[PDB]
Amino acid sequence: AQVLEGKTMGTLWRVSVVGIDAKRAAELQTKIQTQLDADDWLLSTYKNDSALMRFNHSRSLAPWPVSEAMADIVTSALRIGAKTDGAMDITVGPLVNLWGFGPDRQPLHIPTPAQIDAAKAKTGLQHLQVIDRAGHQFLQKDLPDLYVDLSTVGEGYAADHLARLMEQEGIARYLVSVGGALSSRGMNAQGQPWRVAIQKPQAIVDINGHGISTSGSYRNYYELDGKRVSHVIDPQTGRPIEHNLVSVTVIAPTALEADGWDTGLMVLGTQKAQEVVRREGLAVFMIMKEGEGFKTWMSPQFKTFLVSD
Amino acid sequence: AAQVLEGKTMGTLWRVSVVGIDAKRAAELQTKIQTQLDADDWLLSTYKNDSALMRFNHSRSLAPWPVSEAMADIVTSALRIGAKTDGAMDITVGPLVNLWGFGPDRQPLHIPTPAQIDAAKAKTGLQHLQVIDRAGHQFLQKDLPDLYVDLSTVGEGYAADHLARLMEQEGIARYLVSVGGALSSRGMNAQGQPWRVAIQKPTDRENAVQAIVDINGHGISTSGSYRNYYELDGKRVSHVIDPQTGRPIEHNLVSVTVIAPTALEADGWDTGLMVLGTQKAQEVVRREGLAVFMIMKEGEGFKTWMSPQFKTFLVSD
Ligand SMILES: Cc1cc2nc3c(=O)[nH]c(=O)nc-3n(C[C@H](O)[C@H](O)[C@H](O)COP(=O)(O)OP(=O)(O)OC[C@H]3O[C@@H](n4cnc5c(N)ncnc54)[C@H](O)[C@@H]3O)c2cc1C
Ligand SMILES: Cc1cc2nc3c(=O)[nH]c(=O)nc-3n(C[C@H](O)[C@H](O)[C@H](O)COP(=O)(O)OP(=O)(O)OC[C@H]3O[C@@H](n4cnc5c(N)ncnc54)[C@H](O)[C@@H]3O)c2cc1C
Repeated sequence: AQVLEGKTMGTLWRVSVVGIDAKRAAELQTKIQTQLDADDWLLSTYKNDSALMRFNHSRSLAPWPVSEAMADIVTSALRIGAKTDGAMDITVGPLVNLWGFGPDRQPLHIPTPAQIDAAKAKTGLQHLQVIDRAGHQFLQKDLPDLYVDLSTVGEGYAADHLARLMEQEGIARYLVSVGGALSSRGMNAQGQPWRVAIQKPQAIVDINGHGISTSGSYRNYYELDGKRVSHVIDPQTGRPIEHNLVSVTVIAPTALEADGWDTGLMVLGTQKAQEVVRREGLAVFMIMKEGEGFKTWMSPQFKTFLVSD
Repeated sequence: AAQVLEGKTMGTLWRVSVVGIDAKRAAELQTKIQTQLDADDWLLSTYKNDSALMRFNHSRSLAPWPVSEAMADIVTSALRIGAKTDGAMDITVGPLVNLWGFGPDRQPLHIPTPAQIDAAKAKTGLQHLQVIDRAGHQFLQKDLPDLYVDLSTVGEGYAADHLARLMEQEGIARYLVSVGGALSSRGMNAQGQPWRVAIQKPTDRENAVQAIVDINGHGISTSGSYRNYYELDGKRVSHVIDPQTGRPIEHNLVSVTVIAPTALEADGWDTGLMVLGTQKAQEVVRREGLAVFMIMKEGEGFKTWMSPQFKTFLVSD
């Protein structure tokens, strides 16, 4: 099994494949990096000349020409936005910028309630549109202020796009990983399905043909005996989320959707997250704070992906 | 150990083969497969007036027309294939399909006049249709009231992909699904080997030979029939229309088989390539660069061509 590692999107990517030799794996390293750089140059909020950031810097309310991938990513992210009751909101940009959770200048003082209200007045899923045509795709906003942030959906795409690259290179047996987003196919070098482990206050899943993603870290919470001020923002309040929910793991058809649902479920909190998961029948595992210890919950749909042996 | 299921949908046949479940659950899967295919039929059919597509076609509103997520993505995929085939496969070719009587419509009393053809193809065009995607809502939009969208060459492909999604949904990772000419597969046989899709090659004397491919994780679709050509000693006036001439295609290209990431794309591409013809198709296939197998007529016999990308899918055992 040839393993490859590198850096993309301010984080790490990992690819493992079975079927090719060391020389062919070194050539795959270059092809992977090239594609991930292109995905970075398409979606990054940290690069002013990226395709998204060019759209964000534009004040135009007219249709804004984009690639097929960009249109499909935003479309996918808008749909998750509606299914999470607006919890996962890609227009949360101005709020992200206000608290200084992106590339921009750190706030001199803690944002006032007025500053918070003014910033979320620039947010809204209603304000963004995708227009698909024969040989042309467009993003459209009805508010010049609108600032789109695809951070919670980018790694997921990168992982899924990396899986397709694996396919067109003729490789059927693989594990692809970008950040916390992961996707898998076929058997590893030892004839077993790829081993994705999830930390329990350890469970092993088989997610071949699916995507997995985790938001939050129990491992960090246990070590640091506490939690960062969250970089995940609740669109309803305009403030960082304040929940006892520590970590959320989602198994979905694509890694992009797994990545998107992660944040949405974190925004909703334990009770509302479980309710939407039951209603829409999703594969979700979550860790929450319980006094001085922890409690775990996994949906019936999540249980089906566990490996017994 | 393989459970095999068959039935009818969309005026053609569907086949599903599944490893990993018993007979009692395969029977239950039959019901779930049929229900979903009936729904897909009720979404995409041109032969059913109360279908979602036909409701859009009978509407002359130029404002955004509310459709399902699937409908929006199907059309999005179809328009893109339209552009990448240089307009060859055109989902707005409806009016012309209806004029020649290739759809559900009443058979023409006389052969279409050059003027009738011009008037019909003035109601066609890829630039006349767009898709609008929003949070919680999707829309189709036309700028021409007479526009008629026909998704015949993309429906079976979608149905095959949607069926493959249901297999994953039911926890089945070892399957072969097909609707009409479109097909998709995953995993191993009951004998523990990749699903074997057979593609007919021309016969030399007495030895009938065919190529075997592994298309696991991909979609495959064949347009045209070599066996029918060989037996009948010729082909019928084609139901595939060239949107440029407004006429049935008269090419020596007998059959086209495409392997693509999805069955919908394979379904959409083989019509586009059939419209383009041998030379033009081969040029696109090399530049694109697609996984294609084609059979063309060569006088009394036939010859075959397959792209380098197609050859990678061949099983060498
Ligand atoms: C294309 C791309 C390029 C990147 N480039 C860089 C880089 O150059 N340098 C760098 O340091 N990091 C970069 N990142 C960030 C990268 O994802 C890192 O892995 C990240 O810093 C670590 O993850 P996280 O803990 O911030 O969680 P994340 O997965 O990044 O989630 C937190 C982020 O989600 C967004 N968010 C907050 N609330 C919501 C909401 N309610 N709905 C939707 N989204 C919300 C915010 O932007 C927040 O920063 C990039 C990300 C992408 C997708
Ligand atoms: C959703 C759905 C429902 C159907 N319901 C019925 C039914 O109820 N009864 C029935 O008899 N048949 C029905 N059909 C068709 C059926 O599936 C058969 O497979 C088909 O009639 C036989 O295949 P064919 O030879 O026409 O090839 P096809 O794959 O059907 O391709 C030919 C068809 O494509 C269309 N076409 C022609 N030129 C172009 C062009 N250049 N660009 C794009 N498209 C073009 C035409 O409509 C033509 O009929 C349905 C098809 C679909 C997708």
